[PDB]
Amino acid sequence: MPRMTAVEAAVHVMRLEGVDTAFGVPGAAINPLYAALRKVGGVNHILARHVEGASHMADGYTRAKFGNIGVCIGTSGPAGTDMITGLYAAIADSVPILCITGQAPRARLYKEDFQAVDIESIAKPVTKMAVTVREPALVPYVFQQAFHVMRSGRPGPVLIDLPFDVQMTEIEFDPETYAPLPIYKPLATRAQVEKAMTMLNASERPLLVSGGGVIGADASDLLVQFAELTGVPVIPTLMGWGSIPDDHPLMVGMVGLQTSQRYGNANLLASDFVMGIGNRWANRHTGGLDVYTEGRKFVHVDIEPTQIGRVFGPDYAIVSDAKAALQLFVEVAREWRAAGKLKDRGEWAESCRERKRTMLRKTHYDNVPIKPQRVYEEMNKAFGRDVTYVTTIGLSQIAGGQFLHVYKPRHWINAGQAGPLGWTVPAALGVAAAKPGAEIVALSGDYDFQFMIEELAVGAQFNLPFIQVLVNNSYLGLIRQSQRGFDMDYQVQLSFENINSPEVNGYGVDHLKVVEGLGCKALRVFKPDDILPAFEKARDLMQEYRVPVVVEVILERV
Amino acid sequence: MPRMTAVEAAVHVMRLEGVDTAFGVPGAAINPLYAALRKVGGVNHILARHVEGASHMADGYTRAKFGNIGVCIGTSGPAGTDMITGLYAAIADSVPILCITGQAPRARLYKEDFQAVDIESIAKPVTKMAVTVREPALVPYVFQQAFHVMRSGRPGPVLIDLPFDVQMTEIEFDPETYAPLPIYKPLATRAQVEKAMTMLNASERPLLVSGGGVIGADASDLLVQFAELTGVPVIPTLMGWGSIPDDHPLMVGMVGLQTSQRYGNANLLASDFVMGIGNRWANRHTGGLDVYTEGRKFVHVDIEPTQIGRVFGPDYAIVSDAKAALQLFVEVAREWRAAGKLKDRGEWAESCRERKRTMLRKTHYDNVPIKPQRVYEEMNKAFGRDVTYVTTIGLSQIAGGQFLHVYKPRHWINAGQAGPLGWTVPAALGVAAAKPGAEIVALSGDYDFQFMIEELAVGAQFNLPFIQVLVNNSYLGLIRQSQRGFDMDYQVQLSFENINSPEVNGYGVDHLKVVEGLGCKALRVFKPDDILPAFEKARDLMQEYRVPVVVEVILERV
Repeated sequence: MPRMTAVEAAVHVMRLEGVDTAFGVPGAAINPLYAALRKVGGVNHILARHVEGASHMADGYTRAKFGNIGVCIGTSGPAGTDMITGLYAAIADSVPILCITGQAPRARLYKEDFQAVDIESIAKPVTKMAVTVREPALVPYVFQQAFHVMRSGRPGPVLIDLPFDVQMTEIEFDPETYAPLPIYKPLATRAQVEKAMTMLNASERPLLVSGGGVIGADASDLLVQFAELTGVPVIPTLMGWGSIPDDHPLMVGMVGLQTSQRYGNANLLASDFVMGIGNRWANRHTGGLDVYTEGRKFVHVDIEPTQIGRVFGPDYAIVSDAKAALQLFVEVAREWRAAGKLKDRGEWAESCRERKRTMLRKTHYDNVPIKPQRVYEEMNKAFGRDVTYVTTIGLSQIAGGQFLHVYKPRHWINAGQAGPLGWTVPAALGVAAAKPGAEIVALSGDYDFQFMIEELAVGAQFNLPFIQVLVNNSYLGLIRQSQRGFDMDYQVQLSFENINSPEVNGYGVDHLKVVEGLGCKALRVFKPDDILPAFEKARDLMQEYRVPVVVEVILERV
Repeated sequence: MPRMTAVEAAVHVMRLEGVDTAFGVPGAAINPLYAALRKVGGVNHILARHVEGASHMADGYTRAKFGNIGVCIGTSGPAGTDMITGLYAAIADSVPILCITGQAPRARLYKEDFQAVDIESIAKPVTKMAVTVREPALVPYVFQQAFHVMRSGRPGPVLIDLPFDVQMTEIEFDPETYAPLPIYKPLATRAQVEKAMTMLNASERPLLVSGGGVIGADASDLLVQFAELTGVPVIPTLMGWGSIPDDHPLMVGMVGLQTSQRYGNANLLASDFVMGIGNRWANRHTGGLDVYTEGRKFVHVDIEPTQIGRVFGPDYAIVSDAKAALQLFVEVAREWRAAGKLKDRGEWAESCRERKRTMLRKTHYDNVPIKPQRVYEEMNKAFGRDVTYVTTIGLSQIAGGQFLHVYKPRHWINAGQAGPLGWTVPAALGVAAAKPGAEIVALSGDYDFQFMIEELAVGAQFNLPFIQVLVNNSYLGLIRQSQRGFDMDYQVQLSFENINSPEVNGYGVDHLKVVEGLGCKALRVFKPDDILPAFEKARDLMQEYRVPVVVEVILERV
């Protein structure tokens, strides 16, 4: 029957819930939680160089491994508003992170105090729960509920706001009998799976769409089991990328976009049947255009067919966690296999492989200045199958062409729905914190890279190596300095004459100098044949010093 | 699979969730739902004479039987804002009701227009979920989610807002494979029950407090088993009243006030240990007072101790549904009994019975004008153990007083925490709709009776008999000197000279004429010895005409 501060009890709860890592910016209002972290022990703290960096580190830490929940800590007032963008990026992708903010003492709550904010109302639209805890005895139970809410239903983030006086009040709490709350998920029934199987087996050219919910539910193995058991080819979404390996025979391409003109990935338009699991349907240009068809039936299996239904009504829908569903689809599909009821898909699957091997654009460009396509081709050569990519690039290409490849679930780590500029660097650091020794490769243009550039120092302080591929299209951009159209274009672009450069230039920021001052290593590449050797030198430097290594590739565009 | 309208699919989901009754006020924007009720059938509609009455009817219908969920239906605009008080009264007592409103078409939805309101924002504070459905294909799934949310966790109300064009739209839906979502509840562990059992057995003068969550979880039988097995006396709260029968040897009083200042329940002040199950401890105004003392240990078992634990923190808490917890407590108490380790409480139980026996007011009033205490004494003689009482009266006594008795769970139907004036009449009508043939007795003063007086016509139209005990303290009239300080007091009281009366009077409203116009039966009582015969004639009139019968008792005050 120990007595302890509410914040010490909060730390016991987090540890009992499996937290051993947190990212944060300390401050006075949240100091009792840090003292409790020191007293209880067992949580490694990684200090961020911006509160938004801590929230994106938490996001990347969650995404790196099923069951992880990144924790993000900040002080009263502006720290909490600094978290809103990271909570939004996470909730938009159904990613849980736990944010904790300090707060002004309770009597000072309803006045506009020195660094006191109504973080509850601001963060409510971007969290599953956001609460200021006004009763000290309730703090452990708010944290316990937080973990239930983050894991249950559609996963998503939570914010807990802690008044300074609440944190230090002594309370009773008993870690030895604490237990986590049960997790809630909707579950598919056998009758629902049997009906979907009847529509699947009735079809001539079935396809499986594998979205982020398959990965979110840790169901990629069952998704591939089901695809192989039925012989049905799979088309991942961007958030589903890597739920089946790109070189798997049943992996027959990616949904390059949704309803954008005549862009077609060939395998979709051939199909008479599409079963989506855990997938969104990206927006239609405000109305039915392409994938929707009277001749193509659609089945949708999702944790919330309570929100995603933008095909204007699937032919059949199942409300289910993707793993619980897929466990049943595999069990039923075996029963149809043993009975000889499954149709043979060998011919249609081989046709899907043919269109995939033909939809190939050449990208071995020798051009100087370097073309972006050459960079991705060299990245595929340089890094192994186990590389984990981190980026917010939603525009890999307009429609069709060489890009990257993904072979394992959660090796494509991308804030697809929100994806702010600056997400990538702190997110890649969170991935490195979750997977020590793993090979992590971020990809950004210079604007994205600059937003949160200072977070590179976090990887130098805590030895969190990863490789940053930095594609810079502002480096060549000519400062024409004739006032016709240049003076107006100058105001909406990144190039300027850097006066610290040896020679006349329009480079803008010297990223190599910035990265070096932040404690990291950097290389610059001007010719396409130097890209791959620079990537290899980056891996060696990374292994040697265990700090981030930036490879800046000089691009043609601006 | 045939297509159906979204609102037709909503009726199929409601029937499949067990709805066969709805209360409502028809209108243009909600009319397609009414057409869907007709075509699908199986749902009996009771028309209310005010939208607020429909919501209190649904409330009473929910409270009458475990598993019921009253449905309240209204049209666009002001009909939605009329539901807020009934939504509030239900959520405050953890009662689910489902409110359904029609809404303006999506084409002019976000813009304000005729009979259109942002009911989503207004109702969010008084619901677990409030949602305008903008996609017709999602309508069945929003209702499926609403039943999950209403039953899960801490139970509570949900509002669903349906634009007119959304209700009309054809969608695909399959009733044959529909299944309800799993219900989420927190669950006590054995180790937590063993530690609580340890604190209980360590004490010498234990008490159980049985609150509304015992009844809401359908756990009164388990609560009685546990008290009988351990020998521990029980003190129900007002919301817990009837979870143990009032004549049970272990029922040793109710909580007389959250803080009866010093006075209090004598058994509570004597106790050294209190275990609350499903109860709320209040703070009458954050009062530092006698409920808690350093020697009295408190254990709290509740579905929601993520917001409750007001005795400045219980010595130990368990987050659990009351039924799941009590099932475990009984099994652990059996093991402790079999091991010979359970303390004998019979001497402690007996002196709690002596104190209960002695702290009664043995007052039988002959007074004319009638005393309210005499009315309660006669209700106790008129009605048997199976009577169901419905009221918001709350303050039966300032500490302990002559009042009613309850013997069965859900035979005390009371909106305690937030009972508005006018709740009682529509709530009793909903109780009557839930339990045809049952004897239902409401109790109200004249102010409360007047708010929703027109709802009595609902009981005449659909033959929903119940007896209304109406205690009228405005009938006698005037105070003080004539036309002096009475002129100010006149403005804040209910008496006036009714000019339609044969004689000089200050009667105010003639409730008998009003009740007669509304199609119901009424009787008036002036002398105490006529109260019981009036109740018995009311029972006969109710059985003969099967419409509400009002017994108006003329009291002393004004």
